[PDB]
Order: sequence, then C-alpha cells, then structure tokens
Amino acid sequence: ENPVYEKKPKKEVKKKRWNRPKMSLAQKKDRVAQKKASFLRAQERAAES
RNA sequence: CCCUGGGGGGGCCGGGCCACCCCUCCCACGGCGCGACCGCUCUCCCAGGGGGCGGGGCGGACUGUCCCCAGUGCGCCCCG
Repeated sequence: ENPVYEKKPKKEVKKKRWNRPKMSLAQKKDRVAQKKASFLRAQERAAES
C-alpha cells in the first residue's frame, strides 16, 4: 500500500576536503633536486669531518 | 582660304565628363605612431655568477639518506 520511496531533503552540508590532490609537475620536479642536494651534503661534510 | 567647270583644306553651336592647375567627402590597400579590449606569459628586472614577475594576506596543500630550516604549487583580492 505504499511503495513510492520519498527522498530526504538531503542538502544539509557544504563541506569538501578529505583526500590529497595530485601534486603538480613543478612540485615533484623540485622534490627531486631537493633530494639530490640532500644526498651530496651527506657525503661532502659527513665523510670529511 | 588656296591651287588649276575641277581639285585641296579650315570651320559653323550648345552640353557634360574618365579627366587637364587651387579648396572637399567615402571606401580599399600598405607603413609609422595611439587608445581601449581580449589572449599568452615572463624578458629588460631584482636580491660577473645567484634568484623571479614581484608584494601582501584570507589561506591551504605539501616537499627534504633529514642545511629544521630552507624550498614548491594552487584559489582569491589588488598593482607591474
């Protein structure tokens, strides 16, 4: 006698961020040289002193 | 009018113009400057080589055999 399935008013939010965005090309390119610089100080100063 | 019935020339009078020298419109095409709009972006620029569009925040998300202090994007607001 009642199959019609009314729906909730459902609005109730304006909230959005839960997972990371895809990091940019220049951000992952400068991460590489920030690793390359951090390896060479480990051999320059920490094998000489 | 000329030359010997005949021969050789000039014309007749009004109009405009592709146009002929001086003042005036519109289109097309080219060049040199100009204003404003839209689009792309960092050069002169700045702290010989060094760093760049810089400048701030509302800010946020990050990055690193760990200079934990330095470094990279993004959205907005506003100038170059």
